[PDB]
Amino acid sequence: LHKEPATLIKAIDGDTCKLMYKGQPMTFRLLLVDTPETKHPKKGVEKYGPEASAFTKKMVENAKKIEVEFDKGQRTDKYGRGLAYIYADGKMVNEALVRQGLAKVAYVYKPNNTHEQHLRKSEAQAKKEKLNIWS
Ligand SMILES: Cc1cn([C@H]2C[C@H](OP(=O)(O)O)[C@@H](COP(=O)(O)O)O2)c(=O)[nH]c1=O
Ligand SMILES: [Ca+2]
Repeated sequence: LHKEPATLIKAIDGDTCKLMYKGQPMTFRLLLVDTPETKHPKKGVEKYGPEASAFTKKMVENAKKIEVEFDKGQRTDKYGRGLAYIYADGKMVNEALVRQGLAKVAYVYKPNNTHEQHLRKSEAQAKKEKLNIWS
């Protein structure tokens, strides 16, 4: 996979944000993870939702460098959102959330699963430490 620079425009929630990519603003959704809902009335404001939003926000707003890394399959979902692994100063936001118990590994659609094993390994650690979502 190849990392590419992006510029933070606006953090939305734990797993969705707006970035300036290749000159154009675009919304991104983190690959292989799911942070709790804070919008959509059908899901409601789920537990740890606000926590996940704050974690992501802090991490991306304080970063000197943000990079996007598309996987090997489709790069956007049905809603026109870019699907990527996002790095804040070299640290993957996707993994950071999972390791903290702020997100679950989900939506594993191949072949967009290059980092699946890595994220699962972190999820198991968060689980055995009964962190947040796993408490
Ligand atoms: C992470 C991811 C989400 N999605 C879809 C699945 C869900 O569709 P539905 O809206 O049909 O449930 C939605 C989950 O994202 P949200 O967690 O932002 O809702 O976006 C993909 O299609 N591919 C992906 O890789
Ligand atoms: Ca979500």
